[PDB]
Amino acid sequence: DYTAGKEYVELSSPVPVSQPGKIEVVELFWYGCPHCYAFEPTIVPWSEKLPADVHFVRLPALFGGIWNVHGQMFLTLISMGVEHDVHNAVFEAIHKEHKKLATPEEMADFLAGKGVDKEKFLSTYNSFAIKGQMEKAKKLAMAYQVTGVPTMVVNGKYRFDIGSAGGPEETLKLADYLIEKERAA
Repeated sequence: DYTAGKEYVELSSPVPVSQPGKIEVVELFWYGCPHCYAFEPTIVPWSEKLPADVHFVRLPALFGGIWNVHGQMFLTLISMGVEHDVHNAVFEAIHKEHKKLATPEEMADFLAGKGVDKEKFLSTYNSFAIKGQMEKAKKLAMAYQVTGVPTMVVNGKYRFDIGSAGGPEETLKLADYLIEKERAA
């Protein structure tokens, strides 16, 4: 009962998924995005309930400038295996504390207060591996043809957002439907 062209669109060139064999669900976001921050209370509990044949992943939108800096912070924290602990603190710092987290040094200093090894964070942030992940994330955003956040992509095939779905819970209901659609092939 959803309609292609209305609540979601189908990408003419489907994008490969990060984990072959599971239905992918991507949330594209930016730590500095107030709507992304506001969406967290809805998308987190939902994501924790996803079944085992679904792979949920957050992808930072690398649209330039501060988005890229913040995105590089995200990727560095994921690589370090500590993003999920400090995830909420980063959002809180940017939106409630007015912290800019605009340079690697400001980031390290702040994250150290949250338990994150400063020396490892900085070495990782500047590593070739993270540079490759940034390159991939950029190309992905280009392939999804995403121009704002938060935006969802299901299985590299369907793009939608809170506006198109008609609200944050409606967005997840739409994701559920499209996950089911992809199961059916």
